Amino acid sequence: MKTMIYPHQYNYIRSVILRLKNVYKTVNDKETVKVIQSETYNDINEIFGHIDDDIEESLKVLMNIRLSNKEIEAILNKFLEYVVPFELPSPQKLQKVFKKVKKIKIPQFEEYDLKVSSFVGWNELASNRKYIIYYDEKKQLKGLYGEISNQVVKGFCTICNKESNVSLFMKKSKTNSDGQYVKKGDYICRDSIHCNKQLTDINQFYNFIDKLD
Ligand SMILES: [Zn+2]
Repeated sequence: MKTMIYPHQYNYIRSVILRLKNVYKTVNDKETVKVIQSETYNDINEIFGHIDDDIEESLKVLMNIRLSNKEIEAILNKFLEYVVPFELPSPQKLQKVFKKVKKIKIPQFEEYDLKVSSFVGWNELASNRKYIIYYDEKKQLKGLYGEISNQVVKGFCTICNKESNVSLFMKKSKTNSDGQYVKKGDYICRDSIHCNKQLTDINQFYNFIDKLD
């Protein structure tokens, strides 16, 4: 209840964990495995507020110099019950965010999804447009939408910064004096839940938004 970790922090923890199951496959040096293991141990607990009771039990599982593929799915599954999910709003106070769009509606969203999501984005292919909602540095509904091209292509996403299936996302800004508005944007993961899954640091995303305004 007060050991509350964030979705982006969870993905970080996942990414460093899956890094360790790879040093049991790629790296030969005995001395390197030592510091790597130690390096990630300090990271995990530092991300928490305080290390609880079932945090000892959990860090234990990783100790072994050889982990397994069924070993990771909890730890990880066990880790998931520590995350604050994304706060999905009601269409009324969502209509206030996109005050101009005609009573727009939200899609699926399993629990697992809101547990990994720093922002939430869905595509409205009818109007070739990606809607994005997020909270910002003081828990509040901030929302945008832009023109998402209908081309998908391999390439790095300028939000999660990982090679993905990207489509150019273009928001309509405003230039010098009124009535003059040029389009700004870049390539981002077409599917935003995937983007989120690999969104390791929430600022990456903030930086992208501050690129658009
Ligand atoms: Zn991405």
